[PDB]
Amino acid sequence: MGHWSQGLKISMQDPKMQVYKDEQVVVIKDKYPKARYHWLVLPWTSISSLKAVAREHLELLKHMHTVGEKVIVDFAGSSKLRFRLGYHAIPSMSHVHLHVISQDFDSPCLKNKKHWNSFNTEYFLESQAVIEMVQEAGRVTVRDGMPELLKLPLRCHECQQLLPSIPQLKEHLRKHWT
DNA sequence: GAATCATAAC
Ligand SMILES: [Zn+2]
Repeated sequence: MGHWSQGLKISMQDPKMQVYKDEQVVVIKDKYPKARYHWLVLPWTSISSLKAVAREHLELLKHMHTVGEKVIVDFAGSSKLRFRLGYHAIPSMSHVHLHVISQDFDSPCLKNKKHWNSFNTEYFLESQAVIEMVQEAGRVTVRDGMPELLKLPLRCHECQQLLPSIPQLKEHLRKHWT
């Protein structure tokens, strides 16, 4: 350990970082949030990747989903913000993590095309879809072509308009806040 | 000049 890819693991242990906790999972704030509200849900049981998912994890997934929603209500109930819950198709960090993220995407840590695409393309597998996928197939189906999705031209998730750069995309999103 | 991209990080 000490390796950056182990980061999350260390952070889940730290009580200070623990936003929520129960016998199955733990919820922490994303250290480099891509929105005003960005949490990660992590299971205590070590699971490497989604490629290692079978029906025995089904309930756990559902739990993770549930907890996610609860976090919203508990820490963003006063918020009018839309939320999405899902996983990245190809994760960089070890240990599976559910993204719970507000759809404002108002954050200085959202810096490049890869970030934006990671949250606003098929690369972002919604939790619900994943859950049904396991229920129906007992396995997670990942369509090929994921890395390329990260290179697609910037497009607003709100008005579906094309944008030429991150600064411009941000300036554009600013006005959707109202 | 500004933003993006490519690559290393000892
Ligand atoms: Zn828009």
